[PDB]
Amino acid sequence: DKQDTFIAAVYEHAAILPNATLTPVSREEALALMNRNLDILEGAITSAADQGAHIIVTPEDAIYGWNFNRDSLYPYLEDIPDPEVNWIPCNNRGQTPVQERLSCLAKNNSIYVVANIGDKKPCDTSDPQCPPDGRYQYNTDVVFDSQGKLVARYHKQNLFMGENQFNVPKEPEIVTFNTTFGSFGIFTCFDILFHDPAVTLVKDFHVDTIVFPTAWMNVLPHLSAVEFHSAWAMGMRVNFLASNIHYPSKKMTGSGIYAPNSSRAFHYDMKTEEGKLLLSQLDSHPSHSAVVNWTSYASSIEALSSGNKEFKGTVFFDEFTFVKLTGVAGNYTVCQKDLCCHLSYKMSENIPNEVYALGAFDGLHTVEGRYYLQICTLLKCKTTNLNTCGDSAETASTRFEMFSLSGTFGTQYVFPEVLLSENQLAPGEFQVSTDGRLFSLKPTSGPVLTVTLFGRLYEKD
Ligand SMILES: *[C@@H]1O[C@H](CO)[C@@H](O[C@@H]2O[C@H](CO)[C@@H](O)[C@H](O)[C@H]2NC(C)=O)[C@H](O)[C@H]1NC(C)=O
Ligand SMILES: *[C@@H]1O[C@H](CO)[C@@H](O)[C@H](O)[C@H]1NC(C)=O
Ligand SMILES: *[C@@H]1O[C@H](CO)[C@@H](O)[C@H](O)[C@H]1NC(C)=O
Ligand SMILES: *[C@@H]1O[C@H](CO)[C@@H](O)[C@H](O)[C@H]1NC(C)=O
Ligand SMILES: *[C@H]1O[C@H](CO)[C@@H](O)[C@H](O)[C@H]1NC(C)=O
Repeated sequence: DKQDTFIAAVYEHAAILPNATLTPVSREEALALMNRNLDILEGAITSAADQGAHIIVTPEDAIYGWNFNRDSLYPYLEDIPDPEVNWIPCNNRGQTPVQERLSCLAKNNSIYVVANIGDKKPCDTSDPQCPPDGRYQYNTDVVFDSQGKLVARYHKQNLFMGENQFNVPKEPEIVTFNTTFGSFGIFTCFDILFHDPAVTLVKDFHVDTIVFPTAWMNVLPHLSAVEFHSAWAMGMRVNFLASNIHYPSKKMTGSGIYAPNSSRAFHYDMKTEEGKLLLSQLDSHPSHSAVVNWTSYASSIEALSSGNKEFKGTVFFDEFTFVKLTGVAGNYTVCQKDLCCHLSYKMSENIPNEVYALGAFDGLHTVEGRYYLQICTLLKCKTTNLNTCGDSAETASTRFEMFSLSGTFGTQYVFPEVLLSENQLAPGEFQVSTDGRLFSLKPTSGPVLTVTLFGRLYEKD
């Protein structure tokens, strides 16, 4: 009974956290908490369904929060079976009340629900990987169809540092589920930065859409949630439904609905403590650019400047090679090892006290994650001191008339980011060519913070 379009929802949830204790709570108390969160999510699910939604994603850790060790978490966990068990928790019919409730919300509102809860998998002592305390504990995405049937279960593969209360699956779980409105894949938060499963789902299973529960700490200039999540969508050419936690206190905010060509809806709010429901109609099999050769253009030309005054700047603990942008227009090129970044630009006007720089990085990131990068970035320097180029910067005043950025990337996996002052996306104000140029389509609707090509060489990790 296939459909050409569908309405997506994502909910940015202000989580109710458990009270702290020095000793593990009872299963009855842990449920109490989870139900209070569930009461809220029910609000979002009811509303979204009442607005035509076919699926809704809720965030990671949205039901019990993120402050845990292995034991304090345990009473919140449930044993979550393989969808292949072929089971509708609402109907049948106890020891899995969270799953029952989720299944009922999906059924009573006739809507796919996607949530993050915790799975426990008690293991045998024969299993050499079995933890001393007798069980695996996984961070677990679950999906329920509009019948309430469990159709997907993904265990998070790439844990962030601090997630000591969870285990890493022995093997990467490549999890999909199909619908009348397309083929979906799923992964969680920090997974987006790695090859398994996120890349494989797209490259090898050809999913139309990704659902993506998350709790994401915003790190400028390149990893604000909305900024990076939408760029991934665009780079991998998929619909992308990012449901983030709302917790400004920890720089967590940035949910949205992204299509290959543009953001469709986004929310970023650091000023209040209320959550947010987003909606947008999408195409089941979404329209996208044909395959991009990212090095094609940048390798066909000679350097746009030389005798450069280059310098080192620290962008998120990585040492880039920069060059100041002097004119109100200009063309520059900057290299580092195998990467050459080419920028042509023209500003709307020169804001006197705002410096921009074009930067190149080719190397291994190591802080709070070990992964290999290649990056071209135009960015606004925090201050007029060039030692601050690469440091986090909230706001700007310099609009741009045009830009065109490209690099000699040795990866086919590059993600085009653009971010405007006050952490605003620039939907449909740019596009990517077949040969790897990221170029403006018009004058920017606001001041620019960065325009970046975020490359990623998964093998060199
Ligand atoms: C619906 O999704 C299923 C996955 O359940 C798709 O089947 C996979 O297709 C990929 C890519 O063609 C194959 O490499 C896999 O072998 C298939 N599944 C598995 C589990 O390995 C199916 O193509 C989708 N339905 C369509 C296109 O109508
Ligand atoms: C949901 O559906 C079940 C089906 O039996 C119904 O009995 C229950 O009262 C409903 N609960 C909610 C929260 O809608
Ligand atoms: C991209 O273009 C370059 C020439 O600029 C070529 O050598 C390279 O093989 C191309 N890559 C692909 C995947 O077509
Ligand atoms: C470089 O920029 C100048 C203006 O600064 C422009 O006229 C020229 O055509 C550009 N060359 C390119 C993009 O190769
Ligand atoms: C935690 O929960 C109890 C009720 O279960 C509430 O009355 C109390 O105020 C809360 N504790 C703190 C420190 O806020």
